[PDB]
Amino acid sequence: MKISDGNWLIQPGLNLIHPLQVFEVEQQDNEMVVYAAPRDVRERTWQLDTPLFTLRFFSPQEGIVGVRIEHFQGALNNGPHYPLNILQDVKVTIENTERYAEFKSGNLSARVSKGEFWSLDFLRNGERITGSQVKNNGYVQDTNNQRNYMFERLDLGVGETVYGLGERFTALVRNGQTVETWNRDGGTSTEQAYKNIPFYMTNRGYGVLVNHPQCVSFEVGSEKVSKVQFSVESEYLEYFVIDGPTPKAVLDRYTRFTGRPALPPAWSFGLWLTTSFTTNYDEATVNSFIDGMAERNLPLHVFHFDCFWMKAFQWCDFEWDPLTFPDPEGMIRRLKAKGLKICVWINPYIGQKSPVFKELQEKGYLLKRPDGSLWQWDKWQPGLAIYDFTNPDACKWYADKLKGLVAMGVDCFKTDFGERIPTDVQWFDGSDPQKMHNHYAYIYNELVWNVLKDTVGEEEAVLFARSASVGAQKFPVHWGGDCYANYESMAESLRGGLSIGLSGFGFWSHDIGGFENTAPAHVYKRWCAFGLLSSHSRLHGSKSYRVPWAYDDESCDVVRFFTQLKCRMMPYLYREAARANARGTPMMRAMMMEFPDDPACDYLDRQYMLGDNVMVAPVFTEAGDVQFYLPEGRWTHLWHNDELDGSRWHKQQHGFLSLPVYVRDNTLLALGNNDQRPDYVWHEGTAFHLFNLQDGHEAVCEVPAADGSVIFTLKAARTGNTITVTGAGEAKNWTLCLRNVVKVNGLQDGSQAESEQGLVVKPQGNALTITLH
Amino acid sequence: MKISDGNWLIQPGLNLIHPLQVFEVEQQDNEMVVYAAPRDVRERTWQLDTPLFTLRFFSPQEGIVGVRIEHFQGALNNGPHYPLNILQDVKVTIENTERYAEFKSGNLSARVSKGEFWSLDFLRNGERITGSQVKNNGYVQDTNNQRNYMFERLDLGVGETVYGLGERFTALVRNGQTVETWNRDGGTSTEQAYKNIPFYMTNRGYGVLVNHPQCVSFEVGSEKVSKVQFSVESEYLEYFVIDGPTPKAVLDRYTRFTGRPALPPAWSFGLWLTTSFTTNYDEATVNSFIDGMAERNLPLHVFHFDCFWMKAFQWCDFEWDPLTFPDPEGMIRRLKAKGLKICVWINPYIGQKSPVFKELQEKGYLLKRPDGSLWQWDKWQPGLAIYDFTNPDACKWYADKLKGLVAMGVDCFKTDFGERIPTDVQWFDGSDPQKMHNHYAYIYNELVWNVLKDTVGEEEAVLFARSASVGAQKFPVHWGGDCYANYESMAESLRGGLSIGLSGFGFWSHDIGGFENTAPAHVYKRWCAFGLLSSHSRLHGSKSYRVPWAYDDESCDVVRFFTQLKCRMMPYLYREAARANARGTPMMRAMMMEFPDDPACDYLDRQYMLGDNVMVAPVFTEAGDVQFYLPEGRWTHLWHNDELDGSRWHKQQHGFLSLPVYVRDNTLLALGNNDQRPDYVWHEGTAFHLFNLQDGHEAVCEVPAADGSVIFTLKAARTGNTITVTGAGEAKNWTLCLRNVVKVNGLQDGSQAESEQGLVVKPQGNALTITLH
Amino acid sequence: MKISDGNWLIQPGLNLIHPLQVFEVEQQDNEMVVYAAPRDVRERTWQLDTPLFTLRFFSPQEGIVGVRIEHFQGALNNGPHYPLNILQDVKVTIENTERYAEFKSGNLSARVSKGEFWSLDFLRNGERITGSQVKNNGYVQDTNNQRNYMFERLDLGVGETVYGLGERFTALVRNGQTVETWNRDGGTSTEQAYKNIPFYMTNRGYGVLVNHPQCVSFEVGSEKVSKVQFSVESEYLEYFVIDGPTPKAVLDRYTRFTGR
Ligand SMILES: *[C@@H]1O[C@H](F)[C@@H](O)[C@H](O)[C@H]1O
Repeated sequence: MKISDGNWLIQPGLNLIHPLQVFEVEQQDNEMVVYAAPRDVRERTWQLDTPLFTLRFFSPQEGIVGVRIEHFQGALNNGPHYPLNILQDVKVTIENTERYAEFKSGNLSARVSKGEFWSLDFLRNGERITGSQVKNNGYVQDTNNQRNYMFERLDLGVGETVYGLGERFTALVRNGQTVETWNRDGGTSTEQAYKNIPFYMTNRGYGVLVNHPQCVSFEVGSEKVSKVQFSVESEYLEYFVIDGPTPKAVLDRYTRFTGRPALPPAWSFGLWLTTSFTTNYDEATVNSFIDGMAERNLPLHVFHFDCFWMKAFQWCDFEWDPLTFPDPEGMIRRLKAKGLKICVWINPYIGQKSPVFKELQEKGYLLKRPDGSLWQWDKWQPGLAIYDFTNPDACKWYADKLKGLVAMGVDCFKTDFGERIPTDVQWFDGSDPQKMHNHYAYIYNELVWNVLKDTVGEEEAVLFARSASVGAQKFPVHWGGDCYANYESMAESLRGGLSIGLSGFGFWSHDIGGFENTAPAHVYKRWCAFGLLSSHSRLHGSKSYRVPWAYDDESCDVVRFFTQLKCRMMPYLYREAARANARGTPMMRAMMMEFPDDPACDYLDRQYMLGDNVMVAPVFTEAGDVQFYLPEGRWTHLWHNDELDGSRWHKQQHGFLSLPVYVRDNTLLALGNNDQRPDYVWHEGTAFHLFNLQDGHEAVCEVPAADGSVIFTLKAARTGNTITVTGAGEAKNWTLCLRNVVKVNGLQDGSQAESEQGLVVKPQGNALTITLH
Repeated sequence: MKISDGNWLIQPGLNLIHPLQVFEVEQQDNEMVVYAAPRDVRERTWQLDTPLFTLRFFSPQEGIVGVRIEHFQGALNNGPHYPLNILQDVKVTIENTERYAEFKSGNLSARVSKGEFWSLDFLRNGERITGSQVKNNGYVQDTNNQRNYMFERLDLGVGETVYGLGERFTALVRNGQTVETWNRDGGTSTEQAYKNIPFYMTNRGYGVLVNHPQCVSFEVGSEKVSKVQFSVESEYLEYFVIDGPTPKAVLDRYTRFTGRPALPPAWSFGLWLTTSFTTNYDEATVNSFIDGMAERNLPLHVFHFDCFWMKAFQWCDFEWDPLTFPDPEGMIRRLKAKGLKICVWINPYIGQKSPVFKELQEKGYLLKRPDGSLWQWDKWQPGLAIYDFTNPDACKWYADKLKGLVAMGVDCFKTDFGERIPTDVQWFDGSDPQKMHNHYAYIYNELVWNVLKDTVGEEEAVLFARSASVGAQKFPVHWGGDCYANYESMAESLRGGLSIGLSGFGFWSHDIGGFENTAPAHVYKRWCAFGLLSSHSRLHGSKSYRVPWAYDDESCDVVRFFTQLKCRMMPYLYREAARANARGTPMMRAMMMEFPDDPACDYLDRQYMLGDNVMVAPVFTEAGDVQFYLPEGRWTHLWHNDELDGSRWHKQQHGFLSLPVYVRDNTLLALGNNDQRPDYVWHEGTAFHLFNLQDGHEAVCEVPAADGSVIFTLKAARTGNTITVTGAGEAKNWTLCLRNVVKVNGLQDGSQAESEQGLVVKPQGNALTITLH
Repeated sequence: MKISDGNWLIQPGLNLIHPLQVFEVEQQDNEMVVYAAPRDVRERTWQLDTPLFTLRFFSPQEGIVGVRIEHFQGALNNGPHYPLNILQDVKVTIENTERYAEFKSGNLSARVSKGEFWSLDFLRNGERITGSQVKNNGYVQDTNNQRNYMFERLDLGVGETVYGLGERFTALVRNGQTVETWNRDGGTSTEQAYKNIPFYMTNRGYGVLVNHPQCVSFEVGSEKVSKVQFSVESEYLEYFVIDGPTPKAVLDRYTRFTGR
């Protein structure tokens, strides 16, 4: 929202008042309160007839500093409120002195300057990482529309860049843009988003969550170029500064605070296939696709039934279209017998044509307007109504239907929609419509998740969700929505995936091949590599099927190659997934996140890091040309084994069976002995691979159990020409390949054997040391 | 302006119609007219009751394709219109086939697809650099405000970045932001700008000029992330695609098309001096100020009389304050004799308090509202009126006043202000107020410029302009405006300077230390280096007294050091300036411009190239820490002589007398034998410096004459271990230094001598040849 | 109420949507439901993001066919309602073929044409006495006052004359006049009336009652010269076609239906 009109003026009709001077500092328990006047009040003749801002500083978690700035406390302030994890006994330090008032949690502190020259500085071990200058926060009275806002402007230093604010499709670095945290169904090609999160972080080691579920309006370097301005229509503004000093540290605190990404079941990492959106389909169609996959040796693990599994115009009354699917449970058991997992489409709305509608209306389970009538419109479905999830009985009714599908063999759900929630309505529990808009995504997803958690069990729960709100990262794997089948759209989609990881979400997916339009073969090919090298992979389309043979023969080879490669990577991949669930580190990571101190990584959005050790750069050209940057070190292509010197840009050309996939040096990777499924005993038959272990370093590898815990650890430290190898845990018949190492000098406790990738060592007893030539 | 509401909807109240099918193509001389319908009109029954767009393709210059799409031609469409150089005899090819219609100029062509699939594509030798997809242009009928717009959306490909749109201070790469081309006096810390230009260019080698003086609203990847949208309130939209393929080539065509940067006289390159804004002074005060500089051996060449050479509140009636300056011409001619040039402040407004105000009013030389009363207000001045430059007699009155000053000894003027032009007025010539807003800046500066042309001569002409419009780049050296005294603001300022060069402007100046605020010594020192390593530099402010030693003695050395340096660099500097004049290549170049193929240079804004051969990276920290990227090659620090390897980022620490100033390998640089003044016989005593001439390469150095032409060329070609040195033209007592070259095997036609920077050779026979060791 | 602006245009600020194609027919006991889309929805790609009308045919009395066209069913729709005599056991015939969907009570039937050419027809012994042509019924969304209406236009043949609509003092034959069924105290010399009845009959032996107590706006050959148009501010429209074949027979049924 524009407040200023250039450096010298203010927008017409706005009256601003700012806290310009500290009047009094009070300590209440472990919280610090600061009273600030809009003017000089050192004279008692001025200590009256004036507004007074109440700034409260507190800490909900170590390293997190909460700032609450209030105007009037008499406001109603109804919920819902974000699902924050708030501790009341965090150890903090409050020092109120002559010149300053400082609140401190861990290494992060908020310091207010007393005296004439007001100032609010956020410090990390004494140094200022950001803050608010005088007159850059306060209250706004909009005379034009009778609305009142609170606002803040946190500084940005030279070269400081901003990231996050949910899954957004605009340029990766927020600087220069306006963003409104407001869930909208606007595709993947605009400034709109299905997943808004009022949280941002910078390449300076800290982030900030503006604690308001209603629309927050950010001007990221868009009004005042060197600052991040945010405003909300409220009588108070509350935000949390979250300390790093690294992007992963920020996310770790952020997710501990708002919610840890759950760990999805191993099978969910397999290949997903869909009937597609408005294409035709019945059981025969299903089996045709499945037999088609098996026939061409294309591993497939999850099959998804989209919208038309239900009668048109009756969408989400949960009843199978009898004409297209005469025997639902029969058809599902046969697919499962094949070792496949099943997911069906659902959403939180309901068309009037459904016979269930009248029942729901009679019971008051649908969202009503103030006058008591039903809220309805004709978008998506004719006479569409919304399930009122603030209504206990409506929740149970919805959930009972979902349990009916599960008891039928269904293993998970695709939670589509949930963003276009109206405000001209009256919720059953009286919540504030402006806050229910964004938060609805959370309530919807939380409801479905718990049905899974109470049936299939939490270990087995996973969803495919299109919308979200703070805290929704707890119900894993969200997908980038409705993209188009072209390179530009594939790129924009990658920016969104990267962005959402920068917002606390650990698992992301996208429609391989694009949703709208039918992609030419080469595009489909490139997208397939990108898709399989993502935490979650799904072949899904709008008006055309996504089966590889719908494009060409080589497409089938591309799909098989990458699907196999992914299943062979699960020992590594599933460990990087346990990290998302432990520290909120997302599987797909922006380069700036993994290499925070490298200045060349700031604007990189066409490449990413998949887990801690491998850099993947999708190809966005027909010819196969691709440019990517590599951080310091000597990287090694994952299967071509060629090497590249880091800390510079590289240009290559790859055919459809390749793309840059480079492994960091000093890495010990664990590849599995199964390229047909993602879920299998990873610590048996394991094949370790050591990449450029330097003199003086130690590469560590942890192999996980199906539950994510480390069942076996393997370390390789190199002192001189001697590299010692030790393992701890449970592992059977494993191997250790010294990448690009032709011959060895000696080998204690182990038999060796050449390989095209390098010497392969077999462990004999305990010591398995090797001497380099 | 927001047109769409996400991928699937349109903004409420907006009715859209687009050209969706070609109906007929026609050729009229060297122009192609395409009639497009908003629907299928193949049947005669639908060839009625429907709108019909008329698209016209033409070419004003080789390589430039103009596109004019219009709805109703009945509108008034009054001037002013940009000062475009339009040729009517440009060789073009027009092809009208069954499948396509194509218009071509140079290697660029416009192609419209006939049939069911409408498509507008711009091609460079058959390859698509950009275009407009079906429904991404057309007419907008705003039902909410009765306003009608025309809009276009030109595609951006993967990794494509946009630059330009005037002197702006937001992030350098426009992707993700919206910009309105409307002059405003909004300072240098926000999205507003004093100098707006509806011209942008990309890293794909092409640019586009939206030919509308009124306000053009750009959504650069902000509405449709993969497209640059632009709209204007009009019944027609006309834009020009300008071909490169390199950034420098686009600017070459753009400046040939809208105007070439004039070549500023050599003296204007010296250090400019101004005694703040609010200082109290008279003649004795001025001299005692100049002497202070001379007394500390701080060379000065231009002195600027700001605001107060006139009586307060009477600003710009051209009357010297009678009390403060009893004898104007006497003081100027005395200052002149001290080896100085005189510049004075002026602006296009006039205060009520001035005696002249009534005269102008009774003569009708001031801007009037429709009712005939004078337009007035109280910002900056009380009852401030505006000179009506569309009035032939008012222009003459103002012009004569300037000639009066010039005849008094004034050499140049600072044309301040000119941005806040009201639209609820009625110009003398009846121009369209909406278009006069931006164009006023052009008229204003053009009038002034021509006064100098007609008095001191075109070669002596120069200004310090704050506002600008398309075509204003012909009135050289535009000034960066009022900037704050901190590092973030020093950076915002560099971004603006880079941006203006990327908009057709060849010369940019800024104030050392800033305008507002009180800057700490270190900030002042860092800015001094950055300011002298610019095309035009000025010591100035607004509050503090303009004395370097008021800070500390170091501030004085810094100013002396970099002022001497710039003067020595004039043989190199004035040559590059001739380039701005001939090819529209700016002296201060963004990296992306000099190294268009290096993917590491896309987002670099904290460094720049000063001329073809030298990279300067200002220091933005107190401690002196600085990180900068170096392109391919072995770079050498201009005076520290140290070397660095390219294609990578470097971290260094510098004291106040230094900063990263690196010279390119394979470069022959010419240094002057005078470090006191900028204007001197550069081709005498010249000091050439050869930097890492590689085997099989050649280094050329063109030493310019006063008028900018090359008076002496020196080439050094290396064949093996034999570098041949040949010269052509007029030169005397010159020398050649082999940087980092101590011992050399042999030498022909010349003697040698050792140096700290490397061997120094002296010619005699020109058959001068060196043979390495 | 004026909906059209001549044959070719629509009144400003009005957005219309009409049932143009049958999408599904369903018999519910002695009642027939017809779902019609406002556009071609034969392809699954168009079976979303579109309004959908629900027409229900029924019979409260022998020889009377009730027609209820609905948009949103979420409206409050509070009482009171007319004192209608509604029987639940009227003997009717419902035949849903591939070409038509027909509901019959007594010698009167309502027939909807499936396929590309939508048409709602009322037949007496298989012959057309009146009916609604494509785009002559539907929903009106008034943007000028944010009000929404449902409307219908029942055909009038050559020489067909309309009567009734209460105790009115204008020309006996309604053809050519607009009449609002809203009780007013306006004397006996104007278009106003003390006793308004949203019931009309013709010299063709059939009558129709618009089942709406609120104000019903009738344009009897005043907007569309060959049709009797009636609109009401509601999310649903419900009228009853009453078979004669003689005026006295129509009244017999009408009074047996509303009161003797
Ligand atoms: C929700 O809408 C459609 F139903 C589905 O096909 C799509 O993948 C998702 O965006």
